[PDB]
Amino acid sequence: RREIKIEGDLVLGGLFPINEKGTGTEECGRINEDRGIQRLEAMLFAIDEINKDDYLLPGVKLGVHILDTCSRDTYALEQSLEFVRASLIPLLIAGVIGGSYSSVSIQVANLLRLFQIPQISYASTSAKLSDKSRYDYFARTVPPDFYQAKAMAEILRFFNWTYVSTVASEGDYGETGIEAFEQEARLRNISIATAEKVGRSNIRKSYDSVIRELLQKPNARVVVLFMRSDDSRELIAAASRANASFTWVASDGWGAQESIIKGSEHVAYGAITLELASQPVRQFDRYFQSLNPYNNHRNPWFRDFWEQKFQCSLQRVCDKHLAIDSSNYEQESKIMFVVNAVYAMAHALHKMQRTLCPNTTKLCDAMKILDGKKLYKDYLLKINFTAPFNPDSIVKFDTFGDGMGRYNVFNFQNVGGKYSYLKVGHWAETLSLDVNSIHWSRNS
Amino acid sequence: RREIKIEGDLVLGGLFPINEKGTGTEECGRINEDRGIQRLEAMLFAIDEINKDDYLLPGVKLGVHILDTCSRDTYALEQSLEFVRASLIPLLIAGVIGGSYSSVSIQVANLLRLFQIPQISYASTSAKLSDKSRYDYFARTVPPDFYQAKAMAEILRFFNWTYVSTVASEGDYGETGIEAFEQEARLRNISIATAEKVGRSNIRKSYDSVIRELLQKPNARVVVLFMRSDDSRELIAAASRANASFTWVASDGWGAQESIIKGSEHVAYGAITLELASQPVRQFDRYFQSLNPYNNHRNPWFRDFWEQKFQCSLQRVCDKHLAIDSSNYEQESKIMFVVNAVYAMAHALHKMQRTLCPNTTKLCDAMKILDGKKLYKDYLLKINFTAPFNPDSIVKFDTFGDGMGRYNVFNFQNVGGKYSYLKVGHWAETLSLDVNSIHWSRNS
Ligand SMILES: N[C@@H](CCC(=O)O)C(=O)O
Ligand SMILES: N[C@@H](CCC(=O)O)C(=O)O
Repeated sequence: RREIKIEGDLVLGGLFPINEKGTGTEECGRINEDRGIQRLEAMLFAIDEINKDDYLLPGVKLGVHILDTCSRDTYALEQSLEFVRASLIPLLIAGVIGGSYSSVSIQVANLLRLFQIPQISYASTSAKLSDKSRYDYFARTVPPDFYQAKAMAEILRFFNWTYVSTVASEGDYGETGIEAFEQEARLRNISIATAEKVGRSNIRKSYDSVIRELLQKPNARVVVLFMRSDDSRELIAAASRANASFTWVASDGWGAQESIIKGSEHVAYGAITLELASQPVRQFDRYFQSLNPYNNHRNPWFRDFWEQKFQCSLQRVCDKHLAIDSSNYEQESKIMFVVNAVYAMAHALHKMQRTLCPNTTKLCDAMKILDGKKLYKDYLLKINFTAPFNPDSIVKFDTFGDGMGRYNVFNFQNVGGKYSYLKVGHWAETLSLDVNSIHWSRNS
Repeated sequence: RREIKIEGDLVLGGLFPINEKGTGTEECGRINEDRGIQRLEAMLFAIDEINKDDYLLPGVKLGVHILDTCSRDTYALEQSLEFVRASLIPLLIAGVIGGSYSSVSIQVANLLRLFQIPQISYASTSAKLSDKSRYDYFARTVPPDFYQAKAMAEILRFFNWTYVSTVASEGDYGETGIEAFEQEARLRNISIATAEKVGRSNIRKSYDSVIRELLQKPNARVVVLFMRSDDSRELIAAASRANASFTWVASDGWGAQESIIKGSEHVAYGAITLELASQPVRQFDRYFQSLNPYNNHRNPWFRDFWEQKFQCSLQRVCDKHLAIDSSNYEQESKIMFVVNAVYAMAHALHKMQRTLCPNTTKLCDAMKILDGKKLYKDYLLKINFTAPFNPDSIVKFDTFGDGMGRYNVFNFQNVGGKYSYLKVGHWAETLSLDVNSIHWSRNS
């Protein structure tokens, strides 16, 4: 068990899938390098920047309480109890940043609403979370999957992919995502050959059995995926084992992640993926690349990350001059949303501070007893330009506390020796794509 | 807001859907007469009987803390906080009886496992709840829907109903129930014409739109339903509005309930339903029929129940001689499971009492600090003959804390002037049915 507790005048809770789900029985597995560690560090980086900002919360130091979810909603609920213990060692929590997986964000939201704690997700896209009658303290820097499903149905309609197979991860992301896709597909006269579900529970079929079901309909060469990152790897690995070749059309769960395709680049060649439209935070790259196990002792998972990333041991022995750089690192696509989520919470607290304490820069008596209801409704639904790092760059929430439906379309290609994801299109309300730039496995 | 707090040496928590979900926005609606009030009263009756029993917990008085779930998992979580407050006015809770809907039992279980509180459901049939790695403190007097789905697929296979439509309630009961059915159907060469989902969330279609989808496949005259009681009424009402005629094959969600069919008996004629194999508790009938608003003041919802049931007001004025009797009352099918769940908890506590306090009948020092882990694992998985009321009548749990897969098959018929559900078959591991006794709408 591990955590990050940095004391401050106001403390922000944080939830990241630092570790994957453990195999068989174990709660926690391997370190999730890109969607775990990087995202965690993007929150720490944003907190550091805000604490250096003389225009945003001067006189109010932001502390943190960051916990691992181990990519499980059950594990995340146990961890989330620590954020509410001080309302029932435990510190008071102003707001919560996370989680990543929609199921954990849902579980956490069910608990947090009972303590009027505002919650901002930087990656949870389930349309379920747009229900304000149920998730009254929830907001997100990301859009609902109502739009991603539409974007995917429009891609198939554009290429006349009228007879397709679907595979979905069981849970809050995959099931509602594919249900939304199936409605949009039907409105566009797109038929579904087979609809498979994957996941761990006793009711699911094997990944090899799912691949066998996909090959049983050779007519459907395009497979639409609304799946989790961990489930996506298992499916590809299964496709690779039986040398199954399909044109994968995948949601943000896969996105532009190299971890899903490393080792099985052949079986995933020509894949079309979506990811939320984002731009890299250049200052984060500088910050992340400067981290090493000798200077980073506030992150208790950093040593495990380092040993996994570089295939090492401390006390092959880890070389002292090992460094995170452009040769072994790429900024995770949703980092922009993590920084924006921390900044959204900061801007809402600054505005409440300037309203309730006009006489000081400090946490006045009128603000010591924080009103989560008012913080959420009267402040958090605000407006700001993307955090002192950016060249619609405004951070805001709609009536439902959601971000804007903007996606980038990617194609898994070879470029020039190196396998990568090339941006080949965009979706904002309509689909735009550069068809000539796409490589489909073998030509077409 | 209302509750039942009866102080005792050991207190049992209780969760019942006393009220339906409220329309539009309101949390609570009409009183749920049969699956709400009757079930609540069956727990109170069992507690009264145990407190009169000189062989089961003599010297240990059983108190209660019974709350309304308003047929919502969100509402049930808020109410369940009251059971754990005394571990964080609030009383200590030995075990929890409920809930009814699988989604509420799931939400409650997520919370209770964190406080090592044993939970026994008398009606939650979701196969999800058999996962002991996730629901480690959960047991139930009822079986998982792995069996009901099989029982339903075997009924269709028996009648050569090879091209059917399905309708499922969104949520933990309907979705996994129909997913299990779809696997069993496929193993029996049964094809699914259309698969509709119903429910309240923003993603679901109208009940009228679902009926329109069913009529669009006239070939599929048999419609399989894995749906909640409240959703079942809405679907029938919709079928009745457009005079849609189908052969309904429904899960226990519909069961042998008259409330689902009252007013729309014509559209549901010839329906085949399943319900868990049970026998009425004769002593409960005596107890329930003796209740009136002048003697029942421990139940704060009884006055609302009385006014709804009899179309009354207190201070048409309610006639003082109004009585619950065989002319206006029938024992709810799952009452046996409520009494057994209370008795299961009592027998586990008695056995722990006799093990830790052999010297007394009282709650000794070695038992004042209750160990929920040991209570669940070492005692609750026990053996007893159905509570001093019965003519396999044993109350026990399998390795997964589940009851036995035994179902009764019913047919909605006219009998002789009166519309009712006639038992026409049974499923225990194989299907047995009396085909000649079945009335299908118009002859066949
Ligand atoms: N959008 C995903 C999570 C995104 C991510 O981890 O990159 C979900 O709804 O679970
Ligand atoms: N078996 C149903 C509830 C049973 C009932 O209320 O009669 C469920 O899984 O939700």
